[PDB]
Amino acid sequence: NEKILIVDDQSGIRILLNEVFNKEGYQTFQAANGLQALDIVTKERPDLVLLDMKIPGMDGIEILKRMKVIDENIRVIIMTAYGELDMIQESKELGALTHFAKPFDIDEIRDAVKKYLPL
Ligand SMILES: [Mn+2]
Repeated sequence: NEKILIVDDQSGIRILLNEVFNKEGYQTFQAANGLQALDIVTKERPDLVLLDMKIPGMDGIEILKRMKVIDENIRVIIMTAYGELDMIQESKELGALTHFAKPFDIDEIRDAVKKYLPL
């Protein structure tokens, strides 16, 4: 039973992604901000997190940090705006697997997670 947590403030996109990986066979979870995200990491200890780095009021790099502390075994793929070098460098230093810019290529994300989190 492999777990993926999808963190994104936009319901449309979040639900979209959740279904993509649910159809793939993964056990999925959803969060709209960092606090819920942190909550689920704690109670569910998901294997992989798709982290939207642009959520109002949320410091992306910080939630990454916290997630790593709560569970240093969790791997993360960050989702950015079509940009940011410092953010990427910081997430790389923290162990982030890779990053994808929005709007994203569904097939690309899909292939990426099956590669980093085979079923
Ligand atoms: Mn967002």
